[PDB]
Amino acid sequence: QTIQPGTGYNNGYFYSYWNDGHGGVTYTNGPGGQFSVNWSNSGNFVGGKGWQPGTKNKVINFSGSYNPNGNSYLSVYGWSRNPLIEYYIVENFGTYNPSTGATKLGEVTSDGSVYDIYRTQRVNQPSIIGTATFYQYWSVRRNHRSSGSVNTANHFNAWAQQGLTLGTMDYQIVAVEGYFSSGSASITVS
Ligand SMILES: NC(=[NH2+])NCCC[C@H](N)C(=O)O
Ligand code: NA
Ligand code: NA
Ligand code: NA
Ligand code: NA
Ligand code: NA
Repeated sequence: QTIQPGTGYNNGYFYSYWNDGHGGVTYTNGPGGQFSVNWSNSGNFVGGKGWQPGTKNKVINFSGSYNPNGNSYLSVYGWSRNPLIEYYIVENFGTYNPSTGATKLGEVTSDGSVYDIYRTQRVNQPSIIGTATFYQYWSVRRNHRSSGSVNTANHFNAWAQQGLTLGTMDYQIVAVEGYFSSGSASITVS
Protein backbone atom coordinates (compact mmCIF):
# COMPACT_ATOMS: atom_id res chain seq x y z
CA GLN A 1 0.00 0.00 0.00
CA THR A 2 0.77 3.66 -0.04
CA ILE A 3 2.65 4.52 3.20
CA GLN A 4 4.16 7.34 5.13
CA PRO A 5 7.92 7.39 5.81
CA GLY A 6 9.21 4.43 7.81
CA THR A 7 10.91 1.06 7.59
CA GLY A 8 9.67 -2.49 7.92
CA TYR A 9 9.06 -5.71 6.05
CA ASN A 10 6.57 -6.37 3.22
CA ASN A 11 6.02 -9.65 1.36
CA GLY A 12 9.39 -11.04 2.34
CA TYR A 13 11.50 -7.96 1.72
CA PHE A 14 12.77 -5.12 3.89
CA TYR A 15 11.67 -1.62 2.83
CA SER A 16 12.84 1.88 3.72
CA TYR A 17 11.07 5.12 2.74
CA TRP A 18 12.67 8.38 4.02
CA ASN A 19 11.96 12.00 3.11
CA ASP A 20 13.10 15.46 4.19
CA GLY A 21 9.59 16.62 5.22
CA HIS A 22 8.64 18.19 1.89
CA GLY A 23 5.47 16.98 0.16
CA GLY A 24 4.96 15.64 -3.31
CA VAL A 25 5.98 11.91 -2.87
CA THR A 26 3.75 8.89 -3.14
CA TYR A 27 5.58 5.66 -2.11
CA THR A 28 3.68 2.37 -2.50
CA ASN A 29 4.69 -1.17 -1.59
CA GLY A 30 3.44 -3.93 -3.87
CA PRO A 31 3.46 -7.75 -4.08
CA GLY A 32 6.73 -9.53 -3.63
CA GLY A 33 9.78 -7.39 -4.17
CA GLN A 34 7.79 -4.53 -5.79
CA PHE A 35 7.54 -0.90 -5.03
CA SER A 36 6.46 2.23 -6.87
CA VAL A 37 7.28 5.86 -6.35
CA ASN A 38 5.60 8.83 -8.02
CA TRP A 39 6.86 12.24 -7.15
CA SER A 40 5.60 15.70 -8.24
CA ASN A 41 7.80 18.58 -7.09
CA SER A 42 9.35 16.71 -4.16
CA GLY A 43 12.14 17.68 -1.86
CA ASN A 44 14.76 14.95 -1.10
CA PHE A 45 13.52 11.38 -0.61
CA VAL A 46 14.86 7.77 -0.79
CA GLY A 47 12.68 4.62 -1.04
CA GLY A 48 12.95 1.02 -1.99
CA LYS A 49 13.10 -2.68 -1.12
CA GLY A 50 15.66 -5.33 -0.32
CA TRP A 51 17.24 -6.85 2.76
CA GLN A 52 18.04 -6.18 6.40
CA PRO A 53 20.94 -6.87 6.73
CA GLY A 54 22.68 -6.99 3.39
CA THR A 55 25.67 -9.10 2.50
CA LYS A 56 29.07 -8.52 0.86
CA ASN A 57 28.37 -11.03 -1.93
CA LYS A 58 24.72 -10.55 -2.84
CA VAL A 59 23.70 -10.76 -6.51
CA ILE A 60 20.78 -8.30 -6.76
CA ASN A 61 18.24 -8.46 -9.59
CA PHE A 62 16.07 -5.43 -10.51
CA SER A 63 13.68 -4.51 -13.28
CA GLY A 64 11.11 -1.95 -14.16
CA SER A 65 10.32 1.51 -15.45
CA TYR A 66 12.34 4.60 -14.34
CA ASN A 67 11.25 8.03 -15.65
CA PRO A 68 12.94 10.87 -13.76
CA ASN A 69 12.25 14.52 -14.73
CA GLY A 70 15.20 16.16 -13.09
CA ASN A 71 17.62 15.12 -10.29
CA SER A 72 17.12 11.47 -9.27
CA TYR A 73 19.09 8.22 -8.96
CA LEU A 74 18.32 4.51 -9.33
CA SER A 75 20.85 2.52 -7.26
CA VAL A 76 21.81 -0.42 -5.10
CA TYR A 77 21.99 1.58 -1.85
CA GLY A 78 22.83 0.71 1.75
CA TRP A 79 24.85 1.27 4.88
CA SER A 80 27.53 -0.26 7.08
CA ARG A 81 28.47 0.37 10.73
CA ASN A 82 32.07 0.49 12.17
CA PRO A 83 32.86 2.09 9.87
CA LEU A 84 29.68 4.11 9.21
CA ILE A 85 29.32 4.26 5.43
CA GLU A 86 26.44 5.15 3.01
CA TYR A 87 27.14 3.50 -0.34
CA TYR A 88 25.70 3.57 -3.84
CA ILE A 89 26.03 1.43 -6.99
CA VAL A 90 24.25 3.85 -9.38
CA GLU A 91 22.62 2.13 -12.36
CA ASN A 92 20.76 5.17 -13.77
CA PHE A 93 20.26 8.84 -13.00
CA GLY A 94 18.36 11.87 -14.34
CA THR A 95 19.84 15.35 -14.96
CA TYR A 96 22.58 15.31 -12.31
CA ASN A 97 25.58 12.87 -11.99
CA PRO A 98 26.06 12.36 -8.22
CA SER A 99 29.83 12.32 -8.66
CA THR A 100 29.98 15.90 -9.95
CA GLY A 101 32.84 17.65 -8.15
CA ALA A 102 34.16 14.44 -6.57
CA THR A 103 37.66 13.05 -6.98
CA LYS A 104 37.77 9.85 -9.10
CA LEU A 105 39.66 7.00 -7.41
CA GLY A 106 39.40 4.21 -10.00
CA GLU A 107 37.19 2.03 -12.22
CA VAL A 108 35.55 -1.38 -12.10
CA THR A 109 33.91 -3.42 -14.85
CA SER A 110 30.85 -5.37 -13.78
CA ASP A 111 27.56 -6.69 -15.24
CA GLY A 112 28.18 -5.24 -18.70
CA SER A 113 29.58 -1.80 -18.03
CA VAL A 114 32.51 0.18 -16.67
CA TYR A 115 31.76 2.08 -13.45
CA ASP A 116 33.74 5.05 -12.09
CA ILE A 117 34.57 5.02 -8.36
CA TYR A 118 34.44 8.00 -5.93
CA ARG A 119 34.49 8.80 -2.22
CA THR A 120 32.64 11.85 -0.69
CA GLN A 121 32.18 13.06 2.90
CA ARG A 122 28.97 14.02 4.66
CA VAL A 123 29.55 16.34 7.65
CA ASN A 124 26.98 16.44 10.52
CA GLN A 125 24.16 14.95 8.41
CA PRO A 126 21.29 12.52 8.88
CA SER A 127 22.31 8.82 9.09
CA ILE A 128 21.14 5.44 10.35
CA ILE A 129 22.63 6.38 13.76
CA GLY A 130 21.42 9.98 13.83
CA THR A 131 23.36 13.15 13.06
CA ALA A 132 26.86 12.11 12.03
CA THR A 133 29.89 12.68 9.89
CA PHE A 134 30.57 9.74 7.46
CA TYR A 135 31.95 8.79 4.11
CA GLN A 136 29.92 7.87 1.02
CA TYR A 137 31.23 5.31 -1.53
CA TRP A 138 30.07 5.51 -5.14
CA SER A 139 30.26 3.30 -8.23
CA VAL A 140 28.60 5.16 -11.15
CA ARG A 141 27.59 3.08 -14.19
CA ARG A 142 28.56 4.59 -17.55
CA ASN A 143 25.89 2.72 -19.55
CA HIS A 144 22.52 3.56 -17.86
CA ARG A 145 19.88 0.86 -17.47
CA SER A 146 16.55 0.04 -15.84
CA SER A 147 16.96 -3.75 -15.50
CA GLY A 148 19.70 -6.15 -14.81
CA SER A 149 21.74 -7.83 -12.10
CA VAL A 150 24.39 -6.33 -9.81
CA ASN A 151 27.20 -8.55 -8.44
CA THR A 152 27.84 -6.43 -5.35
CA ALA A 153 31.11 -8.24 -4.54
CA ASN A 154 32.73 -6.89 -7.68
CA HIS A 155 32.15 -3.37 -6.42
CA PHE A 156 32.99 -4.01 -2.79
CA ASN A 157 36.30 -5.69 -3.91
CA ALA A 158 37.23 -2.80 -6.15
CA TRP A 159 36.45 -0.20 -3.43
CA ALA A 160 38.65 -2.11 -0.98
CA GLN A 161 41.66 -1.78 -3.38
CA GLN A 162 41.36 2.02 -2.87
CA GLY A 163 40.97 1.80 0.89
CA LEU A 164 37.14 2.12 0.77
CA THR A 165 36.44 -0.48 3.43
CA LEU A 166 33.00 -1.52 4.67
CA GLY A 167 31.93 -2.45 8.17
CA THR A 168 29.19 -4.70 9.41
CA MET A 169 26.30 -4.43 6.92
CA ASP A 170 23.04 -2.74 7.76
CA TYR A 171 20.24 -2.54 5.13
CA GLN A 172 20.83 -3.10 1.38
CA ILE A 173 18.05 -2.11 -1.07
CA VAL A 174 17.32 -1.03 -4.65
CA ALA A 175 16.34 2.61 -4.13
CA VAL A 176 14.90 5.47 -6.05
CA GLU A 177 16.24 8.83 -4.77
CA GLY A 178 14.94 12.24 -5.87
CA TYR A 179 16.09 15.74 -5.13
CA PHE A 180 13.65 18.66 -5.84
CA SER A 181 12.33 17.07 -9.01
CA SER A 182 9.43 15.09 -10.46
CA GLY A 183 9.24 11.56 -11.83
CA SER A 184 7.78 8.18 -11.78
CA ALA A 185 9.24 4.68 -11.19
CA SER A 186 8.06 1.14 -10.57
CA ILE A 187 10.68 -1.51 -9.69
CA THR A 188 10.79 -5.20 -8.74
CA VAL A 189 13.69 -6.48 -6.68
CA SER A 190 14.85 -10.06 -6.19
N1 LIG B 1 20.94 10.18 0.60
C1 LIG B 1 20.10 10.53 1.56
N2 LIG B 1 19.21 11.42 1.27
N3 LIG B 1 20.22 9.99 2.76
C2 LIG B 1 19.24 10.11 3.82
C3 LIG B 1 19.67 9.31 5.04
C4 LIG B 1 18.58 9.30 6.08
C5 LIG B 1 18.99 8.67 7.42
N4 LIG B 1 19.37 7.26 7.30
C6 LIG B 1 17.90 8.85 8.52
O1 LIG B 1 17.20 7.84 8.92
O2 LIG B 1 17.68 10.00 8.95
NA1 NA C 1 20.21 13.09 -11.18
NA1 NA D 1 19.28 5.73 -5.51
NA1 NA E 1 27.12 -3.92 -11.29
NA1 NA F 1 24.39 -3.01 3.38
NA1 NA G 1 19.42 6.30 -2.74
